[PDB]
Amino acid sequence: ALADVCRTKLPSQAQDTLALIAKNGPYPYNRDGVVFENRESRLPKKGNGYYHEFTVVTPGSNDRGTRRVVTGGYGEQYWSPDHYATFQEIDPRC
Repeated sequence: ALADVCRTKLPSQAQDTLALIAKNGPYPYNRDGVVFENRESRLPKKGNGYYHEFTVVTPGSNDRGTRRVVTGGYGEQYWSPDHYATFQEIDPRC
């Protein structure tokens, strides 16, 4: 299954990304908001265009890095630190 994480426990930069999503941007990267096709079936299987991805800034890097938020069509939020290898469900109540 997928673990749960409280929004308040995420890194500051992830919380910043959730806030920007809620504001509809403007986003820092051209690939912010592109469809995530869920090709490994790590998230619940849904129809085409259900999920979108957003970058979580990593200072540590010079590139975009590997840290992402994925949103679903009814406002579900997921955290991945490792370019979609691992996901946790984000509990916004939390």
